[PDB]
Amino acid sequence: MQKVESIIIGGGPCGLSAAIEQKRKGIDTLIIEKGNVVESIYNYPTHQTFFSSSDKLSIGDVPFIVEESKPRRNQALVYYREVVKHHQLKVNAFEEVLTVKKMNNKFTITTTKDVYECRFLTIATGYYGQHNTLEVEGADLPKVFHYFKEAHPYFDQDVVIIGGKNSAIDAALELEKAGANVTVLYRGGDYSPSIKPWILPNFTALVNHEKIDMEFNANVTQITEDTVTYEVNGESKTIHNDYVFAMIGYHPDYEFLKSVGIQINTNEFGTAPMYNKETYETNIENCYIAGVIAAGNDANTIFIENGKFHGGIIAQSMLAKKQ
Amino acid sequence: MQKVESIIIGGGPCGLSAAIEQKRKGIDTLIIEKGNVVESIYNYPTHQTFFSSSDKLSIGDVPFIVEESKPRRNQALVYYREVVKHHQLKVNAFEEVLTVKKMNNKFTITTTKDVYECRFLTIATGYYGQHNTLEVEGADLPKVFHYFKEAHPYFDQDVVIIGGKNSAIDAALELEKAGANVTVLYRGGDYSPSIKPWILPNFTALVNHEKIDMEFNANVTQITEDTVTYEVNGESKTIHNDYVFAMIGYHPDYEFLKSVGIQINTNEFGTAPMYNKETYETNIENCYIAGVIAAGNDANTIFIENGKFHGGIIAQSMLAKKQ
Amino acid sequence: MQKVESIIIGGGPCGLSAAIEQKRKGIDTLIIEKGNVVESIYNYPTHQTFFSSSDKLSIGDVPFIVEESKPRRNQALVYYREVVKHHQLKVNAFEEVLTVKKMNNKFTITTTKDVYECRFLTIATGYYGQHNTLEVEGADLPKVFHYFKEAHPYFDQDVVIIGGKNSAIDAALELEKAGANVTVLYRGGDYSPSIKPWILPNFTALVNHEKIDMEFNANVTQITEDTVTYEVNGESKTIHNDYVFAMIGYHPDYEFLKSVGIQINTNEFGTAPMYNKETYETNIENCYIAGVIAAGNDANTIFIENGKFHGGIIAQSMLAKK
Amino acid sequence: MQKVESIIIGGGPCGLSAAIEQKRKGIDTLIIEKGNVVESIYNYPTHQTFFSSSDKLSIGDVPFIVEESKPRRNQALVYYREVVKHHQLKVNAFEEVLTVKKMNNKFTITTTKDVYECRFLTIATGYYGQHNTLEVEGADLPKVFHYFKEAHPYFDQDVVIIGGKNSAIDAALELEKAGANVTVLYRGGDYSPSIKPWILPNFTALVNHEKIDMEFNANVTQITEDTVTYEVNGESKTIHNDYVFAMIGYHPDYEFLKSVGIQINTNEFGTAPMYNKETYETNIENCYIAGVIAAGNDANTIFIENGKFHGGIIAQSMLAKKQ
Ligand SMILES: Cc1cc2nc3c(=O)[nH]c(=O)nc-3n(C[C@H](O)[C@H](O)[C@H](O)COP(=O)(O)OP(=O)(O)OC[C@H]3O[C@@H](n4cnc5c(N)ncnc54)[C@H](O)[C@@H]3O)c2cc1C
Ligand SMILES: Cc1cc2nc3c(=O)[nH]c(=O)nc-3n(C[C@H](O)[C@H](O)[C@H](O)COP(=O)(O)OP(=O)(O)OC[C@H]3O[C@@H](n4cnc5c(N)ncnc54)[C@H](O)[C@@H]3O)c2cc1C
Ligand SMILES: Cc1cc2nc3c(=O)[nH]c(=O)nc-3n(C[C@H](O)[C@H](O)[C@H](O)COP(=O)(O)OP(=O)(O)OC[C@H]3O[C@@H](n4cnc5c(N)ncnc54)[C@H](O)[C@@H]3O)c2cc1C
Ligand SMILES: Cc1cc2nc3c(=O)[nH]c(=O)nc-3n(C[C@H](O)[C@H](O)[C@H](O)COP(=O)(O)OP(=O)(O)OC[C@H]3O[C@@H](n4cnc5c(N)ncnc54)[C@H](O)[C@@H]3O)c2cc1C
Ligand SMILES: NC(=O)c1ccc[n+]([C@@H]2O[C@H](COP(=O)([O-])OP(=O)(O)OC[C@H]3O[C@@H](n4cnc5c(N)ncnc54)[C@H](OP(=O)(O)O)[C@@H]3O)[C@@H](O)[C@H]2O)c1
Ligand SMILES: NC(=O)c1ccc[n+]([C@@H]2O[C@H](COP(=O)([O-])OP(=O)(O)OC[C@H]3O[C@@H](n4cnc5c(N)ncnc54)[C@H](OP(=O)(O)O)[C@@H]3O)[C@@H](O)[C@H]2O)c1
Repeated sequence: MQKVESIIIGGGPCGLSAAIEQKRKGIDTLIIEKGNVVESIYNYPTHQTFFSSSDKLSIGDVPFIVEESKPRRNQALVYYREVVKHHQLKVNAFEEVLTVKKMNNKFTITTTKDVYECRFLTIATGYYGQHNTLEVEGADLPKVFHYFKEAHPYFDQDVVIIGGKNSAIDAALELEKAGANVTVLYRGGDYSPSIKPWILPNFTALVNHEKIDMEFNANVTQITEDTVTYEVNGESKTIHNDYVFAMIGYHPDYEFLKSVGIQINTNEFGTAPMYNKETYETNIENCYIAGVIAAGNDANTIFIENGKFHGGIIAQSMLAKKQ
Repeated sequence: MQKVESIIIGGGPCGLSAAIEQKRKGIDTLIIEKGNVVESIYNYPTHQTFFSSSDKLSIGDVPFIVEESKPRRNQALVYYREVVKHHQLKVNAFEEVLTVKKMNNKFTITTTKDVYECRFLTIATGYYGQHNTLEVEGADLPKVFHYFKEAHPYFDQDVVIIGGKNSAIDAALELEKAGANVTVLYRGGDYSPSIKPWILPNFTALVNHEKIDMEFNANVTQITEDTVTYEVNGESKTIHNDYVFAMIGYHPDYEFLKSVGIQINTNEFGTAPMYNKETYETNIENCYIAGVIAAGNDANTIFIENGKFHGGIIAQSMLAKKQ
Repeated sequence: MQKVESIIIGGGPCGLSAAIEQKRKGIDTLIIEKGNVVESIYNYPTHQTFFSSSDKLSIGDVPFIVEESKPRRNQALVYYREVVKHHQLKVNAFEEVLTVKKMNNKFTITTTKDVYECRFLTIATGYYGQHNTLEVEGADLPKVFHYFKEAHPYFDQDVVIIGGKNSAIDAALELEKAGANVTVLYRGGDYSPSIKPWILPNFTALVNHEKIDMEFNANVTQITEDTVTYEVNGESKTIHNDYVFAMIGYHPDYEFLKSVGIQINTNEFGTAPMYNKETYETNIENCYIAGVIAAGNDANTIFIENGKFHGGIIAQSMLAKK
Repeated sequence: MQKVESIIIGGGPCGLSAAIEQKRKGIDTLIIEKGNVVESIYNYPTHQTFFSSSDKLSIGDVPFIVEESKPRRNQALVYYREVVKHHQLKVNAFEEVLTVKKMNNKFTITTTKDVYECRFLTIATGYYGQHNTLEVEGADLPKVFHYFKEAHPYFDQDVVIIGGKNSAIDAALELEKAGANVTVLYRGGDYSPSIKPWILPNFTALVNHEKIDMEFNANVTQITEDTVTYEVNGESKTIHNDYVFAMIGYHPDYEFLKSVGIQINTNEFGTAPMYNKETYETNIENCYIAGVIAAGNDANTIFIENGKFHGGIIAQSMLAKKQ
């Protein structure tokens, strides 16, 4: 088999940042990525614009420079590839880590391709692989998506969006521009404070001109092949519907996390993996986490801007264990 | 059942142009589309730029205006949606025509959703849905694609492209820019004259700088999961390979075309469906074809520029039969 | 000379709009344009993005379509040309109108290139060409601009913006992106309500991060070649400064409008030419106005979305006079 | 009055690169730029796309990364600003060097604002500031430009282009798309070999479809207020004309170069300042040149790709002369 000093599961922005900082402290590292690098960003909608400025998304001391104020999807894809190029990062792409076991101060990593042995382990798997479950009658129909890519095919179609945060509002804007009849169904009372303040004005003007239907205090009770039923303050309504976008968020792969021996503790910000807030080391010795995997479900506490700093913290703790 | 005067199978540019012109002659028409309108363009590579100027792609008195010299994908998607909006065209989306049978002087169309009765039938299904068969050992592996979408996931991967016309060179440029190691194997002797003269210089420069491996007179003999074997002037060569893009063209759904009763004619123009060159009517009475489906093999005779004129021709012939 | 039935002064969106609807009613027209068509849009900042949708700017039987939600400066340029191409409009470019005198029931039009005599006249000259005067010492210095174009050359320069409307806010964001040290000096108390609610948060965040200096209740008192002096509730402050953008708004060429015999107003909500509202005809018979030149009395503003609809109202009034 | 070790006249790509490389060897440098940094690039047409790839334009180890194949004008502006930011370069902008004289072991530099004294001088002023002389009757009229910016104001105007290289061909394409009536007058016999091979097809197709007038072997003899008279192999023609674009090239400020005491040596392939090819030092001790100002004799073309390496070579020569 292969023996490397450190292995990092996940080649996202926070995973890449973890390998760069470990390499800067003289630790030979290998990233194993289920797809290719920044697969999460690659899976954004094709039109997506980041909400951060491009400099705040930069890692490794490679400047992220874009004429525009905020960068789009593909611009980040080009950047992070150059980040891997510049730091000469070892990246085993299209390989899925399936099992991690610790044996006498060593890890045994079993993937889809090879078997690995390492001293240090860093899990930066994010949460985008596991979408929250809808739990309404009809939620498993093929007309229900939890991911948004493009809006053109839904031209002149009756579309319902479940959710109220940035994914829902973003998709509604793109779906309206493509000729779809968009009905957003949010359970809250007012707009979520997490919708960024420069996007909501363009959405509110559309609901004022009666181009997009917005409904508050709305919970979806039934989804059929061609209808959607939702209740507002008790009153049930049923409308024709062709597709449903369940933008209800994501959550980490807790099944994988417990199978290595990591505990879920639940605390201030919620159900999160147990880790030392000063070193990001988990309850399992020599196993660290990095990225949005440390926040839990809450998709507003940790993002790319602050998750990229975990690598520098992990690098210090690993170099310390070298007595 | 539903009874409409005319039905058009396919909502591509030539299908839309056919429906516009029939409506101009007072013919009630219905488009049945397997996906949504201009699904072909929607399935282009994401970065794709058209070879034609935007005026040449315009149909049914709706001007196609783009600040750019040549229009990109999405821009055509936005345009053709506005064409459907402007001309009030009936488009039953996500419905696939499965069976056509002639009874008396009327057609019985059976789809995935409904059954229809019409007098005139127009088949404009194109050829993009059916890729040419490779016919080499290993062609059925999941690592072999006949369609190109994006190049980022193949970053730092060993990629081989089979083909030599515009699809191959476009994919090679995008794959080279995304950091892949590209090797183009062409069975021809020199560059195909059908490569647009403003794209090829960008390709040959990278070949001269040895950034893209180009092989002429090369035929692929075997594809494994991680090698590709090809012969050059008799010499067999084997290189490591991660993915294969078989850009070997497409062909019409001849099975569906024979299942309605339309003849395939072995002509010295590239084997094409049987139709009257002056009206585009097939051997079946009141059944027409439109678009690139009339060129059969050669994907270089008919494109959007001249295929959009089929609609005007069919409308005259149908108006001659009156009603 | 030349004699045309109707002549229109100005080739902006509303000048083009009035020509189309008069032609639809069978009125032969000629557009006399100081520059070329939509000179105003051409003289936007190079980066500029409209705040309207792409179809609220569309005129006369030509759809305006863009893959983006809001079109940019260059896309409108390409569009409004194609509108002229589609409608076969007669436009005389680089020809400024200098004198209009009403003799008989006709007009004699004196331009920089020929003499014209016409029955119907439309003055659609807008306001973007005549900038409000600054009224501070040093306003005539070469370091003082009333137009923003690009931000690059002011990289690592000390810049000051006078005003607080969308013009001042847009130019500040662009100059910050280009690395300039920007100080916005506004005479008002809070943020102008006319700032687009999707633009303000970007300017707000930069100010709080101390990337852009924002001083409310600020009045500029002096401009030297290397400083700018401004008072904030009486307290004077003087800072090093390399360039100045007086984004203090604009006003129509009223001097020209009176010189033909059209009265002004200055009533409560502003100041406007006299027009019938129902025909847009002025006190001068057979003399019409169109565009943002008509704003001033109404409590609402005039953009391209509304002002473009004036050409239709004018066409009926001219068709009524036959 | 002000004393710095080294001064660089010109803040273009090659000037900026020279200051970075000198700073890498511990030399205190000051750039004096008539406008701001890369003013030459700033004065391109607003649409201009580079013919080099973005990697080849990179300097002072700051990567120039752009999603697209080739970088456009503004994108280079954004990049080079970040280069000055990243290296912290002293850039006295809007200052024009008027006089340079050698005294003792010092130079006395007189600008528009201050006076400077330095040991090492590097002149990297380029050529884009001083246009070649037209030498036909009417060349000083306001309707005659030697610089192209945008094409919209010339919509539906009669425009004549003098020249035959990329500047002329680029301007012809941009002016045609804006509705101008373009006549190109080239004193050559065939298309210039310096036109890029991926642009000539686009220009070729417009000439063959009679949308642009192309006239070889044409020399302009007179420019009037609204006509232009030109002879082709002696035969004179006169056409109506509203504006004239004299794309007849540019040349360095040789007068400024001779006024400091550097010899300009005429030869074949053009005329260049005299300098040692291994240090780029002129006949004046401690006076160097950098950038495209160095081309002329050596029979080689200079662009940003190769001009950016002068700084590293000059830095060695300045370091060899010690302190
Ligand atoms: C539309 C959209 C826009 C956004 N915009 C912004 C923005 O502007 N700014 C910002 O800061 N954040 C933004 N985000 C959030 C951003 O995507 C996350 O903060 C970020 O992706 C988290 O990075 P990560 O490295 O922690 O994990 P991820 O980015 O999710 O990547 C983890 C990687 O691990 C891989 N992986 C998963 N399971 C396995 C396994 N078993 N074996 C091997 N590999 C595995 C995945 O394929 C993936 O490549 C946006 C998100 C979305 C959806
Ligand atoms: C990358 C790329 C770039 C191209 N660039 C250009 C260019 O610049 N200029 C140009 O002129 N051409 C270009 N083409 C070619 C262009 O795609 C075709 O010429 C054009 O799409 C033909 O239109 P059509 O209406 O005849 O058929 P299509 O556009 O192929 O559409 C036929 C439609 O019928 C539908 N359909 C198929 N079977 C059924 C069924 N059984 N029931 C119902 N619906 C069905 C399909 O889903 C499809 O939507 C390009 C092609 C590619 C792949
Ligand atoms: C940065 C910026 C952004 C804007 N964004 C928007 C937006 O998103 N939406 C919107 O609706 N509006 C917008 N506007 C305002 C818009 O420019 C005006 O509403 C519009 O120009 C009015 O059109 P008009 O035809 O009435 O006048 P103009 O567009 O100004 O055109 C009048 C024409 O007359 C010519 N002319 C002037 N004087 C004379 C003379 N004496 N003789 C001959 N010709 C003359 C001028 O050169 C000009 O070509 C914006 C303005 C600015 C500065
Ligand atoms: C339309 C166009 C497209 C081009 N595309 C490309 C391309 O794709 N790739 C490529 O490699 N090249 C390209 N070029 C060429 C490129 O512009 C030059 O090769 C490059 O700018 C040379 O840089 P430089 O530093 O040598 O001098 P420059 O950058 O040209 O000029 C040096 C600076 O000195 C300043 N200066 C002048 N006189 C004084 C003075 N007295 N005091 C102080 N400062 C002064 C000037 O303002 C200028 O900014 C293109 C040129 C044009 C016109
Ligand atoms: N602008 C952008 O660039 C952009 C766009 C999309 C996403 N993102 C990023 O994407 C990440 C998260 O992706 P996301 O937006 O899909 O997730 P998210 O931010 O967690 O959104 C969750 C949404 O789903 C609702 N929801 C949660 N559980 C639900 C349940 N069981 N039933 C019904 N509704 C439920 C939430 O309700 P509550 O509001 O009551 O919690 C909220 O509306 C964040 O980091 C976010 O910033 C950014
Ligand atoms: N620039 C763009 O926007 C763009 C990009 C892609 C496609 N297109 C258009 O799409 C259409 C189809 O183009 P295409 O290139 O996909 O198809 P195509 O025109 O049929 O070209 C097929 C290519 O594959 C080769 N080939 C065919 N069968 C093969 C086999 N069995 N084994 C090996 N090689 C084989 C062909 O060889 P031969 O040369 O000997 O025939 C040719 O090089 C055309 O209209 C094209 O212009 C446009």
